[PDB]
Amino acid sequence: SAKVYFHETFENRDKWIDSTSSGKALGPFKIVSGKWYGDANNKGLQTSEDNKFYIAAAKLDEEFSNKDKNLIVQYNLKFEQGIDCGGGYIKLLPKKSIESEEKFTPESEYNIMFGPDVCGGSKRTHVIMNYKGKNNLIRKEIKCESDDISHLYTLIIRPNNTYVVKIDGVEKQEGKFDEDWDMLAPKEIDDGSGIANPDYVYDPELYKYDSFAYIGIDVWQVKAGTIYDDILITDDIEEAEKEAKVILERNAAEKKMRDEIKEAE
Amino acid sequence: SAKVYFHETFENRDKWIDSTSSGKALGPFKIVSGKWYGDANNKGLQTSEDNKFYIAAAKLDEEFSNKDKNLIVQYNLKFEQGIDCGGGYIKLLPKKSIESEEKFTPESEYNIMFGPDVCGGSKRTHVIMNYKGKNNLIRKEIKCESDDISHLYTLIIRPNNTYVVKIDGVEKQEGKFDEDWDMLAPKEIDDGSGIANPDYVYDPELYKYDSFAYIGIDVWQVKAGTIYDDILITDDIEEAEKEAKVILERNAAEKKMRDEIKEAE
Ligand SMILES: [Ca+2]
Ligand SMILES: [Ca+2]
Ligand SMILES: [Cl-]
Ligand SMILES: [Cl-]
Repeated sequence: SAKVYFHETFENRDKWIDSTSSGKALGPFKIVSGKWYGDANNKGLQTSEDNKFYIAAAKLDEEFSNKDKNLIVQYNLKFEQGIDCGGGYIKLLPKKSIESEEKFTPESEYNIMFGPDVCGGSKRTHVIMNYKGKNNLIRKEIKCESDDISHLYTLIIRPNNTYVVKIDGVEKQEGKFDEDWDMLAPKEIDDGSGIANPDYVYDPELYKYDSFAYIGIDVWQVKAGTIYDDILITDDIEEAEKEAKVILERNAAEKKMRDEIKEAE
Repeated sequence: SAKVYFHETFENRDKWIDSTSSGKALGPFKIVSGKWYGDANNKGLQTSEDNKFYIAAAKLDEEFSNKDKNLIVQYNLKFEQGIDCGGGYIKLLPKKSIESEEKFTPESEYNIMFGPDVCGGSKRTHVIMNYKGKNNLIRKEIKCESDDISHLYTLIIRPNNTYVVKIDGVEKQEGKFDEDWDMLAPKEIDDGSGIANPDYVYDPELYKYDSFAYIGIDVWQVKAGTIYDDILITDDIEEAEKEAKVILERNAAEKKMRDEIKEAE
């Protein structure tokens, strides 16, 4: 029944290859239990060195397309350090984008970039959708969390051509891809065009991507310490909302350990 | 006292020159009373032919800077035709970018693009801010009216680095340039970057423009018939709300005349 295309728990970091094709100046990930957590046997991937880029990619369990199917993207992310400026997002890439993991690059083509990103007064949850060569921003602010405990970001994409974004299981945006992005106005940014243009024609498949093949992380960090806890990708709505209560139960536990180290101070 | 840099009432259209430099097929503007109106002596600028572009520009009474200064743009716009797809908006341009009005084009550099824009399910009020050579979208949806009577779009930009948007005098958005735009991540749309990057630094003057000189209209119309009624630009908030209240009765009258024509149908 349910198909899970990916579920990383970071017991290890074996599927994840650091880019050897960026021009950086990259930092190292470490698999670390965290200063506080809901399960001592559990485990996550952490950026470990300040003011550096972090770029790594991993192949998914199976190449797939979400055409005429659901798709849920859902991963748990912790800004343990008290983030000041740094990304916590992920990208998902088609097979055609990268000949293999080490060649993943910021300029690498992605289908979707999703997740928290914090710098100064900007705290938002990306939902960038790639369409016909352009990356399109969500058009609809979705703030992201900024404290030091893990939160669960969920993206939900139905073939109805609509989406849903939840954080910690509570829906925070819902709308239809043609109404909430300007994907069908490609020259609005560069060419001073409006949304109303010729070539604005409704696309039943703004939700569809032919190929999902890699997941990738490419964040800048000034204060390192961001931790990717768990990552899940699947086509089954109940399966994703079956694994989340596990994770949010453990984040609750994580919170109670959290506040006891802050009175040890 | 109050400085009014521009107040067009469209008794005529003389100050407005149709672009001879866009590469596009233009339609003709006509000065019209409208199918319904609040004063038969007042006219507006109307797009008159389906599936054409409408591109013209006009010089303001004075070149100015809003540095250390308030600034309000407030114009009345009516989609009398029952719009399906069309702008909408206006642009404000510095004294460069165009040697004179006829050379205005969508690709011309502008300071601000503001106003309604409707196409299919996309109905929003633009507040595009030009920064660093790139046009930045407001990142926070602001819906726009889409019926067939006139509505008064008002944007005010204070040297505090904040804005607000009203429609028919009712404030519908409020915020700070550094939080509700992503102006300080110019390479996020292209380049596949995040907001958090090494070149994010706060700018107190995201509100300031060295040169305000031209105003322009360059909208696409599927169903033509949009009327630009009145345009006001000024550095004084009172006087802007003073001139607002006259225009908003004229819309009330325009409103009573309208439901009075469709009871005949
Ligand atoms: Ca885990
Ligand atoms: Ca008028
Ligand atoms: Cl986004
Ligand atoms: Cl906008």
